Amino acid sequence: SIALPAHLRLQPIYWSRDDVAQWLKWAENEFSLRPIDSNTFEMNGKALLLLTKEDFRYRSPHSGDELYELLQHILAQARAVFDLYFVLDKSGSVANNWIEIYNFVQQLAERFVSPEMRLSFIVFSSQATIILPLTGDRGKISKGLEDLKRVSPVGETYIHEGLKLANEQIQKAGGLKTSSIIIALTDGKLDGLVPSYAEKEAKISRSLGASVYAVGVLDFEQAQLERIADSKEQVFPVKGGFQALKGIINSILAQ
Ligand SMILES: [Mg+2]
Ligand SMILES: [Mg+2]
Repeated sequence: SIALPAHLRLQPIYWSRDDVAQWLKWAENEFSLRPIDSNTFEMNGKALLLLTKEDFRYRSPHSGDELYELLQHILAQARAVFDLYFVLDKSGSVANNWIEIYNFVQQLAERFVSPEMRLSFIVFSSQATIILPLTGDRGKISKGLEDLKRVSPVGETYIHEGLKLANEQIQKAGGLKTSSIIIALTDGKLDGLVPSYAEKEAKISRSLGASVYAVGVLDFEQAQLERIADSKEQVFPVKGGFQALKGIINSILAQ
């Protein structure tokens, strides 16, 4: 699950011949492929995009099709370098404080909407729902915010179901050149065996290379959020949470 090198976080069209060779090495290790010569693709990225899938299969009978499809997924992420997932609590306990949550997500979304950022809105209570599938399209983001404002909080606090939806997206569309951060807004008041499920799911987030941040609403349980987020420093209240994250994002945006 090693991330793509920084040189290779750029669009393939800007890749150098050295980059293409480095890309082939990374894949060999990432996908346990039959090793190939560094001179299998003796060209730059622009040239690589002109090859057909047949050309990939001819140059690498054992890995060509897989390499071609790996490249298609990279091209699909386009300029995305940072995937941001909002896991929002919509349990009964926040029915009278949802606008605060919405405003928080709204401010961050309007702040960093750009070609390099893709957004996903997830809400959770007794069930979890994807309000906005991961997208950097500003129109879809604007519609997703409208849907988010219309949410009526009801139900229990099953945050592990919310974290899963993000993990799922990260597994399918969220690797390669994109860094994934998950922002979970909740009071962290869990019942029964939910605390274990939530920490287990959060560990799967970190195993996918995702950094988990916990923004606490209401009288939030500090201890619980510290076990969900990566660290105590990644757990901060809503007040001043906009300023905090703005920086974390801006720093990651530096690539
Ligand atoms: Mg709750
Ligand atoms: Mg609050």
